[PDB]
Amino acid sequence: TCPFYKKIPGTGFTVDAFQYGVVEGCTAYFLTHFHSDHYAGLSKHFTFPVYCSEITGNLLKNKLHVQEQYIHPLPLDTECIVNGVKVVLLDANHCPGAVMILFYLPNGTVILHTGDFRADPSMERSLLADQKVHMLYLDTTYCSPEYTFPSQQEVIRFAINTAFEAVTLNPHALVVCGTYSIGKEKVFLAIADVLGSKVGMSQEKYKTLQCLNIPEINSLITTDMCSSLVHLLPMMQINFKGLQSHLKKCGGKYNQILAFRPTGWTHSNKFTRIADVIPQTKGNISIYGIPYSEHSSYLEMKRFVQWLKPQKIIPTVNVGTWKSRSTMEKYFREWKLEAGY
Ligand code: NI
Repeated sequence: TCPFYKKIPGTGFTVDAFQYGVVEGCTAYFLTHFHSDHYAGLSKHFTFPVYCSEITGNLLKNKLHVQEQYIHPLPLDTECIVNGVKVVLLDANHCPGAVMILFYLPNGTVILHTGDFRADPSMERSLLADQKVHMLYLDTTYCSPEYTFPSQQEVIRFAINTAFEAVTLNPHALVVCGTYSIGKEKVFLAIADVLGSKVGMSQEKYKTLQCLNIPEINSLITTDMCSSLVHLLPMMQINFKGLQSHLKKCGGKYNQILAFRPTGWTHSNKFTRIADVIPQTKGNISIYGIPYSEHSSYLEMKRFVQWLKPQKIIPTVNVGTWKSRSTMEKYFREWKLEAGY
C-alpha cells in the first residue's frame, strides 16, 4: 500500500506514488523527476492529472507515451494554484528536470518535499528564504558522516585533464562513459568538448537527451558512432569483457580504451582524495570509478537543514530498516541541539 511519507496531509496529493494503483483520495499525482524508482507505474494508460516540470513532461510524452491531456507542466520559481492549493517548484540540483515542491496548506502549514536533491548554499536565496517551513520530506540517501565527496567541479576537472592527457599521448585511444538513467551529463559532455568530438550513442539514449532542453545539444551529441571518439554505453557494459567486445566492433580504428563509471559513493572516499584516484587496468583497457554525486553529502544535508530549521523531518530514503531509521533520527536531534531550534 502507499506509504505515509508519499502523502501530503490536508491535501488530496501524492508525490512519486505511481506504483500502488488508484490511491484512494488522490486528486493530483506529482512527479519530482524522471528516475525509474520514482515514475514506476506510469504509461499511456494513465488517466489522472500528473504535475511536474517541463523537462519531466517532455520525457513522459516521448519515452513513456503518456497522453498530453494528463501532463500538467509547471514553470519553476512561480506561485501556481493546483486543486485549490498554492504550490511552487524549485530546482533540486539533481538530474535534468528534477524539482523540490513547496506546498502552502489552507491551514497555514508550509511543507517542503525535496524529491531527490543535492543541497547547495544557492538554495538559501531562492523563494525558500521568504517564509518559514514547518515540515521537511527529506532525501536522506547519504545521511551518515562517512559520506564525503568532492564538488562536482573538482570531479569534472579530474575527468577532463585525464582524458585530454590520454588522447594527446595516444590519438588512437577511445573514451567510453557509462550511463543507465538521465543525470551526470556534464561527465561525457565536458570530456567531448575538450577533445573536439561529439558524443556517440544509441538511438534510444539520443532520443532521451533530446528531451532535456540543453542549449546547443545538436552541436554536442550524435548517433554516428564512426564520427565520434567519446562513446556512451550502458553502465552494465563498463567492465573488461564488455569493453574488449566494444573495441572489436570499432574495426581497428582504436587500440586502447579509457572508460569512466560515475558511481555515487564508493569507500575509496573514506581514505582517498580525488587527486589520488587510479584506474583498474587489464591490457589496453583502463576503467576509472569517479565519485560524481547528484545527492547531498552528509555535510551539505546538515547545512541545509540547520539553515531551514524545520519543526518536523520525514525521511524518504533508507526508511526500510529500524537501525537506519533510528540512526537518522539521532542525527536530526544532534543538528537541532547544535543550532538551537
Ligand atoms: Ni533520483
